[PDB]
This record gives sequence, structure tokens and C-alpha cells, in this order.
Amino acid sequence: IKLYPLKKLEIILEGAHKEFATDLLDRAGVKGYTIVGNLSGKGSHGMYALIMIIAAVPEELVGPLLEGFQPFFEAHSGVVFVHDIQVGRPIKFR
Amino acid sequence: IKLYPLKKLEIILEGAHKEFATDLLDRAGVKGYTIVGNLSGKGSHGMYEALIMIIAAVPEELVGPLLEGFQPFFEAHSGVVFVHDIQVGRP
Amino acid sequence: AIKLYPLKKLEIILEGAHKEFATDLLDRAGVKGYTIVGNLSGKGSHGMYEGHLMFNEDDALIMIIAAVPEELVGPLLEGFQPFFEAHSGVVFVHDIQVGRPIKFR
Ligand SMILES: Nc1ncnc2c1ncn2[C@@H]1O[C@H](COP(=O)(O)O)[C@@H](O)[C@H]1O
Ligand SMILES: Nc1ncnc2c1ncn2[C@@H]1O[C@H](COP(=O)(O)O)[C@@H](O)[C@H]1O
Ligand SMILES: Nc1ncnc2c1ncn2[C@@H]1O[C@H](COP(=O)(O)O)[C@@H](O)[C@H]1O
Ligand SMILES: [Cl-]
Repeated sequence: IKLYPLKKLEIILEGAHKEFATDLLDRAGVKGYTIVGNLSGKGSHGMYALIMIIAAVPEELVGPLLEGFQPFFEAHSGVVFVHDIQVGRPIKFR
Repeated sequence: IKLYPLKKLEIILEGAHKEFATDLLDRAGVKGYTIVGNLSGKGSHGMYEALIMIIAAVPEELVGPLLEGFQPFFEAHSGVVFVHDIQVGRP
Repeated sequence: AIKLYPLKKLEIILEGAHKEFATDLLDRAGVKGYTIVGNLSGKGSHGMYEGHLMFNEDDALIMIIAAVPEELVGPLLEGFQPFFEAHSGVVFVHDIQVGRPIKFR
């Protein structure tokens, strides 16, 4: 048929660390991302400028990408949600 | 890194009830949530051009108790709940 | 206690000027509701889209979220394909669960 599997990350972190995260995605070969701005939240270290970066990636990049974010996330607020998704043309993503 | 299974709720409802919702999350033991504002949308009850969406990763055991706590509210107020399967990293 | 049923959830990301095109497609197919996240930014094959820089707010990127029965995913993607051959954007299909199928089907 017509659908092909991919992975989708939801990366939630402080707005001030946007450049870090996008440069990390770019580096890794991720071909695109979408940024939801002006979010609020609650977590360990209190409540809430938070943003959410959405990135559709081939499964081959999840491992590498989480390794990249781990060091950041040991010293900073935030989280990464990995989702399974399907797309009609995975071309655009690899 | 090791990947572990979790559930992710997306809870869309009128911002006037944000407090009710976050409180409910807090008392059920939800360790965190993220909120998206200034939303617009279409539902059985017409157009919205406000709305908010609450994102909450939680362990599977919490989903059932959470839906039951929201049931009274959603059987008398606009809004929807979407349950996703997600994975999260743990090193 | 609350039973859960499968659906699909689409995330459709495109420039705000085409919002009516995309929602019309949803209405036509029988989609019963949708939620729109506005004022987004993004990097794409074409370049960068920065919501905050647009003079008309309605022109910025948006993301339409639509929970739909799996039967409507084909008819919808067939409609969005030619649009996305000619215009910026992407569609992500998710599996989700909901407690009230009647609200969506
Ligand atoms: N379980 C969760 N669900 C949704 N968002 C979360 C969750 N945990 C953390 N976040 C987001 O990440 C931010 C920081 O969390 P923390 O790293 O725990 O301080 C929170 O303010 C939320 O916006
Ligand atoms: N199928 C759907 N997909 C995404 N969002 C929805 C859907 N149905 C309802 N919503 C959201 O929930 C709000 C309230 O809808 P309702 O509960 O039908 O009045 C709408 O304005 C939308 O933002
Ligand atoms: N891999 C991806 N993950 C998340 N969002 C994307 C991705 N590729 C493209 N987008 C979004 O789609 C917009 C247009 O993409 P394009 O059609 O390649 O210009 C971008 O500005 C992003 O907001
Ligand atoms: Cl619902």
C-alpha cells in the first residue's frame, strides 16, 4: 500500500536552548523540524519560556539523537518523546 | 540509552478549566505536563477561533484512573482526549 | 472501566494561507473536528519559516490536528498529495486511542 513507517521526536526544553537543539538535529542529518513556541509547564524543578521541537526522523537517527541530547538533559530541564508515525513518502525524511 | 514504554495524553479543553485539569493531574500523581495555548478549532459545538491542549506523559497504570477522573467533566463540557503510545529514553 | 478504541490522528503542517483548502478537505471527507496550532516556525527543504516575522498572522505556518477513523486516511492523503507536490508541508499519521468513537466517526 501507501504508508511507510518513521519516527517522530517531541523535544521539550527551555526556549533559550533552541539553537543548541536545532544545531544538534542538523548535524545528525535530520532533514526538517517544526517548533511550537510559548509553552507552559510543570516538572521536577517547578513550573513555567518553553518550546517543543517536532522532528520526523528515520529510526536510524533516534539512537544517535538521544545520545546527543543526554549530556544536555543531565544539566537542563526537558524531555524527549519518541513516537511511531507513518508517512506517504519517507523520501523527504532521509 | 535504553527506551522504555509510556503513554502520552493530549487533553484539549477550554482554557477556563485549566486549573481543574492540572489539579486533577497533580492529585493522580502525574509527574509533569506541558501546555499549549491560543489554539483554535472545530467541534460538535461549532467554531473556536480560548482552547488549550495539555500534554502529559504517564505510565500506563495511570491512564485508566485519569480517564475516570476526567469523565464527569468531559460528559458535560467540550473537549477530547487522545492516548498515544510513546517511548522515552533512560540512560 | 473506560473502554478505549483505536483511531488515527493526523498532524498536517502547512502555510496558514492554505488553511481553508486543508480544512475544506477535512470537512468534505467527513472529518468531524480538528484543532489548529498557530504561529509555528520550521525548517524545511525550501528554507526557514519564521512565524514571528510574518506581517499577517494568518500567513504563518500552522499545524492541523485531526483525529479520524482509519478509513479516512486514504481519501485524505490522496487529496493532500497533489497539494504537497506543489506546496510546502508534511502529514504525519499516528495511531491513537480514544474513549468515545461516536464523537469522531
Ligand atoms: N511527563 C511530562 N509530560 C509533559 N511534559 C513534561 C513531562 N515532564 C516534563 N515535561 C516538560 O518538561 C519540562 C521540564 O521538566 P523537568 O525536566 O522535569 O524540569 C516541564 O516543565 C514540561 O513542560
Ligand atoms: N476529531 C478531532 N480532532 C482534533 N481535535 C478535535 C476533534 N474533535 C474535537 N476536537 C477539539 O475539541 C474541541 C471541542 O470539540 P467538542 O468537544 O466537539 O465541542 C474542538 O474545538 C477541537 O479543538
Ligand atoms: N522532518 C520534519 N519534521 C518535522 N517537521 C517538518 C519536517 N520536514 C518539514 N517539516 C515542516 O514542514 C515545513 C515545510 O517543509 P518543506 O515542505 O520541506 O518546505 C517546515 O518548515 C517544517 O515546519
Ligand atoms: Cl474524547
